[PDB]
Amino acid sequence: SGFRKMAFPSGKVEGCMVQVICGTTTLNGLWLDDVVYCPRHVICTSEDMNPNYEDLLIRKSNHNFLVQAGNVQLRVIGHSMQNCVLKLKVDTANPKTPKYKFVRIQPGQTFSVLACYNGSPSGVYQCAMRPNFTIKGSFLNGACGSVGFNIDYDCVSFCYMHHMVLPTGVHAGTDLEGNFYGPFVDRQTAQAAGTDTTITVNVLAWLYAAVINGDRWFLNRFTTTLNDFNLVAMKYNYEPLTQDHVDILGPLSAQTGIAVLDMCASLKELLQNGMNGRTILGSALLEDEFTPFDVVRQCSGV
Amino acid sequence: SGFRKMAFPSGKVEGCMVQVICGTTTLNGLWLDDVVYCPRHVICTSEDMFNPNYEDLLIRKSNHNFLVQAGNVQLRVIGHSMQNCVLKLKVDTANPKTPKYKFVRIQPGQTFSVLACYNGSPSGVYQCAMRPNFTIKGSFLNGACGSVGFNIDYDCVSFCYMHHMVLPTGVHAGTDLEGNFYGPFVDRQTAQAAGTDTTITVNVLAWLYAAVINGDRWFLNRFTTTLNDFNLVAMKYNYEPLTQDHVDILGPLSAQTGIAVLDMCASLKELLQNGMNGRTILGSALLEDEFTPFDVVRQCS
Ligand SMILES: *C(=N)[C@H](C[C@@H]1CCNC1=O)NC(=O)[C@@H]1[C@@H]2[C@H](CN1C(=O)[C@@H](NC(=O)C(F)(F)F)C(C)(C)C)C2(C)C
Ligand SMILES: *C(=N)[C@H](C[C@@H]1CCNC1=O)NC(=O)[C@@H]1[C@@H]2[C@H](CN1C(=O)[C@@H](NC(=O)C(F)(F)F)C(C)(C)C)C2(C)C
Ligand SMILES: [Br-]
Ligand SMILES: [Br-]
Ligand SMILES: [Br-]
Repeated sequence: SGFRKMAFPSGKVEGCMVQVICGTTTLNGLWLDDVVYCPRHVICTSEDMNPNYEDLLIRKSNHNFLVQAGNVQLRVIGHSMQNCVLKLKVDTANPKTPKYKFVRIQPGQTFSVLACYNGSPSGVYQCAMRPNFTIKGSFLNGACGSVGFNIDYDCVSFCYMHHMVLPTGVHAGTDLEGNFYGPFVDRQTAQAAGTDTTITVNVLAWLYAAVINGDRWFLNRFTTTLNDFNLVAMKYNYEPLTQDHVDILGPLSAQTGIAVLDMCASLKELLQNGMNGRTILGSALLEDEFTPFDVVRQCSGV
Repeated sequence: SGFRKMAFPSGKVEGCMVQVICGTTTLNGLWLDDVVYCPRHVICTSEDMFNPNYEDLLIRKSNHNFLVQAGNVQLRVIGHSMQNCVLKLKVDTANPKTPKYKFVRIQPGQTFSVLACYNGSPSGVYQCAMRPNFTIKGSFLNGACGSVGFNIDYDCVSFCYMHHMVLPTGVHAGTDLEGNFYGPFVDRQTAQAAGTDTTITVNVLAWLYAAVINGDRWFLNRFTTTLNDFNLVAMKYNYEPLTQDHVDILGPLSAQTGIAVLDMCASLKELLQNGMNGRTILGSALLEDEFTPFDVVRQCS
């Protein structure tokens, strides 16, 4: 009953967040086993932009880094730069390290963000990797080091670490190996995201969520082909729908008795006519940050 | 940068969630120190749907009818009492991860984070508002009862909600942690209806301030108005009346934007009487009312 933008429980990640201080710069780190992962621009100041990280790191020693888990100080015994993240080796292993893995998500996938400041968790919310490799998050100054994650069984899959905000108000970051999502660099210079698109497979998953919860006015008796659908979808800046996407919506087709191409034809008419002052799941816009798997998980058993 | 529906970190509450089994019925409980709190209808079955005599059913139940499971460790019940619609199960083991907490009764218009759980395992977290009709617009499946809503005020977890039922319109109802329902609802399967809901005016205003802080300012005009004149219009659109308390609580956001509260009221009045001009505010084509002034301040610090 009901459908909400839902984040994963953040407990397993809260126990890994620490404060990383280097000189006057403070951000968050991720403490897993005896390593703290954090954005490399912690070694910079307003002075340090060409943010030539190589030089800045060379002049640093281990005592220049203060890692704080709450009030307990963790001693740094090593420091290394892997792409855009800094790996600080510490003498103490995190006793709350969950079973984890580092994954690189694809555009269209969703994840939970634990927004932190000064190593202290502030809030949790759900995001999606946009097609242009940005995310529409909520981050303030000092938020860098906050991570995005999924919980798969008992395993925390870390997929995002926050680095910067672009002039359009969207956010950009890396995986836990320091590799940015999208064509961005961790330097304050003129950078742009690129035209974003609507995640079509997710809109369809959300329309299936609407049917499961009673909203079914947008359903029509028409059907269509994938190519005919994609021809219309291109015009409205929608991502093209693939046969993989059709198969992943199968569970929702099974739960509703509505064929995917029948839902595609219902989506086609909504795009060309609008909602006529009506709402879908209490929204006057089409929502695209629910994957089919999110919908299946949330509507399980209805 | 950006504005999202943001829940509190749920870690402190995840460590209090347990499974309560009574016969064939399984739901969630809240384990604080040596007491487990759960909805009393865990002692019922489909048979008891007609005249559910909880007093009777509970006395007919003993301690061995309750199986409490914290992960794999079973907690033995050594006492049980019924406070209104919640059951207090005395257990032999105290939760070593019990946070500093208090039980509070929230007011309509206030928000809280919900930790949705099933079989004692936390599944997801999201933010909710206590609607003016004392329902909440949540997402719960079978077995979700016992899930709790909470706020974190400094170092204290303030528990304010325990989930009990879904109403025919798809909205949800529950009690505070003292067993007293929010709204005119009872914990039995009988004909119940929520009642006409209204829009939380002070929250819409706080959300308009959040949009201005984040760059959205097309709805800003040079107009202003009075409290009474605004309320005369808002009443027509099924908006809750704005009080001077609400005007004072929007003060922090007026300070952050330099926009007087009554000027933002005049912007909302125009939005109500003219529409949103096919435009969006913070990515919404409707006015949002589930962000309190505190939620915005905390997120936009
Ligand atoms: C991490 N602590 C912050 C997070 C930012 C601050 C405001 N909200 C956020 O999401 N990240 C930064 O300050 C990074 C950091 C230097 C500059 N920077 C930026 O986000 C800047 N933006 C850009 O350079 C742009 F637009 F190109 F993306 C800033 C102008 C400060 C907003 C580094 C190393 C990239
Ligand atoms: C707790 N585990 C469930 C949660 C429900 C199930 C589906 N989604 C939810 O939020 N609560 C219940 O099953 C409660 C429980 C008996 C009946 N009930 C209901 O929610 C029923 N609704 C009503 O009686 C109504 F409409 F009046 F609110 C039901 C018909 C099963 C949906 C008790 C003791 C209230
Ligand atoms: Br939502
Ligand atoms: Br404008
Ligand atoms: Br007046």
